[PDB]
Amino acid sequence: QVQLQESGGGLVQAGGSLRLSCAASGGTFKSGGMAWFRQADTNNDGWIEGDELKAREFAAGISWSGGSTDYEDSVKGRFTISRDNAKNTMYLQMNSLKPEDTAVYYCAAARRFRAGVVTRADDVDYWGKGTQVTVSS
Ligand SMILES: [Tb+3]
Repeated sequence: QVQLQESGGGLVQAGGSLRLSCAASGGTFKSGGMAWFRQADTNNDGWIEGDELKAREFAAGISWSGGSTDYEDSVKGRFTISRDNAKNTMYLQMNSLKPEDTAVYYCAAARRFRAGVVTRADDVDYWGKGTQVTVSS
């Protein structure tokens, strides 16, 4: 019954910014954390193609209180995660967007995660369907 609904993806010029949101419904979030994952460019060519649409990598994560965060190294100083516990919503502020930030971004919930910031896709219970971030040069 838990549902995660992302918004905020769009078409933006490189160097621009987007703010993603994830609204959680269908349960209580008083534990664990949530995270943003994105499609993984598993063959390291600079593009998502073929079956990489199903691959996932961690971007940013936050404990349920907002008290703890972590980030993939290559988004540090550019992206900021935050959460409004009273509204059960999580945000990703994406500044200084780069072309290779282009991907679907997925909201992920891990209410039972004991170290606050979930980083592995297998530890996630619930996934949103994503929002597509498209960065143009
Ligand atoms: Tb690729």
